[PDB]
Amino acid sequence: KLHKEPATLIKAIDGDTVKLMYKGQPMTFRLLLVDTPETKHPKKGVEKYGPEASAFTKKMVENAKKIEVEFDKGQRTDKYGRGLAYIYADGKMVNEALVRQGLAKVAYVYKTNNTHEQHLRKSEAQAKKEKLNIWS
Ligand SMILES: Cc1cn([C@H]2C[C@H](OP(=O)(O)O)[C@@H](COP(=O)(O)O)O2)c(=O)[nH]c1=O
Ligand SMILES: [Ca+2]
Repeated sequence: KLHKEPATLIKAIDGDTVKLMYKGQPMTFRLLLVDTPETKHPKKGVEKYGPEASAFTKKMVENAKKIEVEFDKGQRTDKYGRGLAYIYADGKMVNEALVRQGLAKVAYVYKTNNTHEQHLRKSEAQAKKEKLNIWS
């Protein structure tokens, strides 16, 4: 069973990457199961909805009273040293919030870390059906 642990915001980087203080050390976290449009890499450049996704996440984590991280059951870091988790702002999952708004797509689904896969896929279908942002 998964469990939530407290963390403290340091800085929001983009739609799906945030820096937090976790168990007293600064770490970069990458949200599990989603992909927000790129705003940094020279390849593909600044994708559409990139800025918007960034703005969404920033606002959500910066306005929260409490931030929590919840690791899945498999690896806890990616090849770049980033923590892989579901992040909550006042008990609301940022990962899901993004999908529900059409600011991210369900992606990077690894069999070892996919506990909330179905939950996110349901939210994505709803955003598609409402033709929001990315799906417009
Ligand atoms: C979400 C996630 C991404 N990644 C890796 C795959 C991609 O690698 P490559 O960069 O080598 O393509 C990259 C996607 O993250 P970004 O969307 O931040 O770029 O991070 C994982 O390894 N596991 C994960 O759970
Ligand atoms: Ca991304």
